[PDB]
Amino acid sequence: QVLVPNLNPTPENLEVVGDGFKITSSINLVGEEEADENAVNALREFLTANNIEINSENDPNSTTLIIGEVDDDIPELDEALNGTTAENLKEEGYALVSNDGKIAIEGKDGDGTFYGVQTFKQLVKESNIPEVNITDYPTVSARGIVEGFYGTPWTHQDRLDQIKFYGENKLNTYIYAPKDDPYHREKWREPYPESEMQRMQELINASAENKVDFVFGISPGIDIRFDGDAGEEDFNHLITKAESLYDMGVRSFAIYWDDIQDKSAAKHAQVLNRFNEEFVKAKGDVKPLITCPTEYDTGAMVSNGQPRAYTRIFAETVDPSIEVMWTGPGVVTNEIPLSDAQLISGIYDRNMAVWWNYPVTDYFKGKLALGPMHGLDKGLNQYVDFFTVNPMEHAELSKISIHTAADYSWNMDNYDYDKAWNRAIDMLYGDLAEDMKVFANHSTRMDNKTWAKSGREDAPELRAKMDELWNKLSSKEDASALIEELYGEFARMEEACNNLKANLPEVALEECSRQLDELITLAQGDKASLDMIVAQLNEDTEAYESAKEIAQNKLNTALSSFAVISEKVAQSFIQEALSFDLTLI
Amino acid sequence: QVLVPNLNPTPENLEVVGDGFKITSSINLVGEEEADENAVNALREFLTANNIEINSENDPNSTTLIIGEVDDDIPELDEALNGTTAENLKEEGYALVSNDGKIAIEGKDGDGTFYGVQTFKQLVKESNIPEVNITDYPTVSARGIVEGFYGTPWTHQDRLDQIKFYGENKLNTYIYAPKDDPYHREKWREPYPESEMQRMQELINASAENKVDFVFGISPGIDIRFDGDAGEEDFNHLITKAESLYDMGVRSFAIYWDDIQDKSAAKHAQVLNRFNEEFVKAKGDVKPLITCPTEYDTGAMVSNGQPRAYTRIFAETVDPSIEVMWTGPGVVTNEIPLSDAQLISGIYDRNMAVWWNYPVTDYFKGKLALGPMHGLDKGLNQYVDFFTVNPMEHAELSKISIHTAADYSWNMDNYDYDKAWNRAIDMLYGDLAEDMKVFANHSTRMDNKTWAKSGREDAPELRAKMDELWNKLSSKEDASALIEELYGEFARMEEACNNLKANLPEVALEECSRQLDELITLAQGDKASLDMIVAQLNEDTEAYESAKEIAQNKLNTALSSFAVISEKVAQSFIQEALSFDLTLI
Ligand SMILES: O=C(CCS)N[C@H]1c2nc(CCc3ccccc3)cn2[C@H](CO)[C@@H](O)[C@@H]1O
Ligand SMILES: O=C(CCS)N[C@H]1c2nc(CCc3ccccc3)cn2[C@H](CO)[C@@H](O)[C@@H]1O
Repeated sequence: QVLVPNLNPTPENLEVVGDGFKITSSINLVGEEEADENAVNALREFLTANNIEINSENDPNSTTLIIGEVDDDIPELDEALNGTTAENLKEEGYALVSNDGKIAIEGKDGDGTFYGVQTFKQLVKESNIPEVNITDYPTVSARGIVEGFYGTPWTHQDRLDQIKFYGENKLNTYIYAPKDDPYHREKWREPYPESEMQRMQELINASAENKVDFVFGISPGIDIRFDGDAGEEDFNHLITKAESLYDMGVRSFAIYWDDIQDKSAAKHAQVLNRFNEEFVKAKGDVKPLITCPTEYDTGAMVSNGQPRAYTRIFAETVDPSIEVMWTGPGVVTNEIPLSDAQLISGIYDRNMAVWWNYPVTDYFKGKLALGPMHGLDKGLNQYVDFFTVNPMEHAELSKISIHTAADYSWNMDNYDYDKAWNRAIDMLYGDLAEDMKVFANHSTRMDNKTWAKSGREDAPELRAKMDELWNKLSSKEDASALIEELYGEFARMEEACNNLKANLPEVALEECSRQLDELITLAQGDKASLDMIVAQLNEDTEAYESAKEIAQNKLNTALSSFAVISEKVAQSFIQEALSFDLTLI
Repeated sequence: QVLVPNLNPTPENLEVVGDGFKITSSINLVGEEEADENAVNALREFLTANNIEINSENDPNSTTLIIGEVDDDIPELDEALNGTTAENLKEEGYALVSNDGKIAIEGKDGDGTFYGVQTFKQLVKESNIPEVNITDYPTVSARGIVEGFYGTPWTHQDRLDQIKFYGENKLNTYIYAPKDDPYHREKWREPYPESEMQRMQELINASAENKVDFVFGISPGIDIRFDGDAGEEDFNHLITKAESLYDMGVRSFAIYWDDIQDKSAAKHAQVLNRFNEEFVKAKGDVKPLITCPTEYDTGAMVSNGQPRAYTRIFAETVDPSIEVMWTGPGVVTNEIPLSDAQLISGIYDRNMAVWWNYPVTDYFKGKLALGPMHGLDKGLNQYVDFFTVNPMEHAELSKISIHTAADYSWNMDNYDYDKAWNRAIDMLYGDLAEDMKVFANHSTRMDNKTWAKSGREDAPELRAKMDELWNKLSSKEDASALIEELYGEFARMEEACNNLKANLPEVALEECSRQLDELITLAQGDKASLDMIVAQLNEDTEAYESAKEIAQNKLNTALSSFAVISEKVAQSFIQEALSFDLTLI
């Protein structure tokens, strides 16, 4: 009475200074005319949605809401704040104060005020708001998503929903770069058909409405020509393509050189340099150029602590103001330790950009990647200024992990993966969060068994209970309490998935139904594996064989089926149980 | 210009002193009346079998062979030896010199002469013998096999052949202790039927002829009673059972306490101490008593560098004379480092006996264990004086592993596991050795997925090549030459197994035919995996789908089979290749 709701991202400084209060049926609004337009529209939108009416003329005992920027002439704003302010904060910073009848939102800039509104929306539950002092700002200057995967691109409606979602969670960057949009890569020289041009316009419009930088990516590297008139003809295709998007309102651009056979470092860098001179600077209001080199992970860039030839030449040729992305120690890796960022930053003598390949699943499509940002150093901001994730072709389920990315990039120093994971599912799933937690917990780790691995381990608590079972059984100690307990877990998995099948909204259900079925199967095979152990302990041959065929048939279903989940946990347990000989005397 | 053939075990000191010579069709035998009877019978058997006649009257043109102990009075021996003796060597040591038509075998004791004859037998190839100076003796004084596994016990013929094989490889210990002989454990109180006693007499006799200590094990722990009249009766049952075996010539005995629920250390030890006194000492010619405690691996014996309650009590109570067995840091474990032996040896303050659970496969019967002794500290002899291995229910194929155990325990310091394994297969398989190497190289590592793991990794060099293929393909580099090399390895795996199916003697083929077909299946799936990769590289979609279906069926077949082989190499490669998504374009 009254408690601070789940917030995402976690604000830098939040203090509870009171007991909280109810916001009236209709309110007074001060500052609308000079405040940021986007911020105001997000406020209006929320206020309409929560049945809250705006007064035509001040009343004295309605709740008052004041909104604006530090540069603005609003005396009531300086008053309602009472001490704390956004003057001392970096771009996108804001102060928010809630004190008996008065909510004050002040941004350092228009972005700031918009962000303050988002926090305000998350603060209000039931018309009740807690009494708080807040100053808030991002750790990392550029935070967001690169739609950069292989497979079916996000639908136009998907992206519009993603862009809204980025705004709500203070993500400011969306990179358009679908490997399978023909006009982005395969037919990069060719202009967009009129109908896609108009859909693009809506995206840029929606991006501006949400303080998101729409970055238009192009990948010419498969066949771009570099020398002579063909080099001239090709460079002019790049400029043409860029201009047609610039004319629609695009102010951020990327040229990418990943996943190509050509390794002409000097020529790649020189294309970038010419585009930087003839397009970026010449336009004057365009953000820094973004790129990634053909060598983009530490394994590929560095040999024996020294940069390899391509990287060396690229690093020394590419202009200082161009943003360079890299993926970490590997393309899909467990971790980015600080020493890796330090290494790559020093090779490039600039703050680096990260293209994090998680939750992307294009390389192992059967598994859903449903875990938090995991493995990333909490001091990465020392060498990184731009942090993006590559998501799954499954736009709705990608939100869980994107939600944690939003918390990690905004408030890096206090990021707790486990807490951000739980908060993400809570905020996204409502009355279904506990069940969605059970399911998603078994689907966080990605491993193609060769070059690609990343994510928190699947269901670690349950894994540790399984190990303890084998430990007890092999030590020939009583294990019946732990066995009773594992029945509980396997029955819980199955119930959770069934409830999820019955109650998930279609938008989520269409992306995960097969994996839900997989987990039910594995749970059933897990339970039967228990029956099988109990039978051996009881020396009941009949009951053993009968549980064994069930367990083996469940395992066979799970292995033959497209969906993949819980490989090292629920699936491995069946394998472990079938390989454990308790028939020894 | 000989050369020295393969020898097992590796002699302590061997030196080539010349070019070698051919032994004549007929020879002069000196010392046959005075030297060890068992050594002479072994010698006569070898001569008979290699068409070498013995002169009844001396002939200066014939090769001269001289045999005896240091304690024997023989002038020719001393003369033929010329500087080298067994005088200052330990028990079981011998000297051997072959030089200028002379071969001199001198043992330190009768056991060493026998082993001298054994080295002679390995030295002669087609009447040719290298000219050598040898002094030789074991690192460890008790070396052998404990038949102590669960499963079908070895047949009577099995055991007779093993005992001969132990003789030839200088193994001096055989512990009879099969878990599923009802009279060993299940009905340990009940006497052996007379026909089984006759079978025992032949075992005892064969052991004596081969300098092997036949050790009679009994395991009363499931239900022995300790207190009052009940315990007295059960103690006399142990005496009776041992007496009946002593009466046939058994002079070593073991009483085991493993794999039972009753953890009464003081009682177990009291039983042992009583048996040590009223039986072993009462008899004067019985070797030290052998046991294992209910806590017999370091995880079960120790907590924070200190003994657990059972172990502490057992160690304080059990007589210093008694040999105590332990299995290392776990029951089935990768290694015994020196620090483990030192720890256990300190607790019991005595040199320890080792029960090594490799090549035993009772806990994972589908896999054959065909690797060398691996993981055992080369300095173990400082705290261990007794080394035995627990073999597979498969007697014949156990020989590969046992062969390397003979070399490790006899010549510990110079033991090379790769060399010994290679030598074992060369010596045992003859013309089939190169093919058997290909197959057995895939079947060395034991792993039940949970508590039990031990042995050399399966096909290491092939594993590293597969690793390098994935490292090239995921870096989009040219991998043609390496692909080609892999096609060759896989074809070779198939060729070897097919040649083994057609030409292996039945006694070995009976034990591995399922594992032969399984490796052929995986080899074919491996090939198909390569096909699938090359199709993906060439964008040939239909050849890919065709290869995919084959790779997948071959894996499914192997996974379904009782037979297990090459989990982490040949089998894993298919899973790796199916998960490697190269259709992303
Ligand atoms: O990671 C990058 C650029 C990093 S700044 N590019 C893409 C990329 N390249 C790789 C490794 C090389 C490879 C590509 C396709 C098939 C096999 C290996 C992985 N990935 C990502 C995950 O599959 C894929 O989504 C990306 O589009
Ligand atoms: O190891 C010993 C005494 C070592 S001085 N005893 C035997 C033994 N006990 C265990 C662990 C307890 C266990 C037994 C059956 C099923 C599951 C666990 C393993 N093993 C060996 C490997 O299977 C088995 O061959 C042995 O007969």
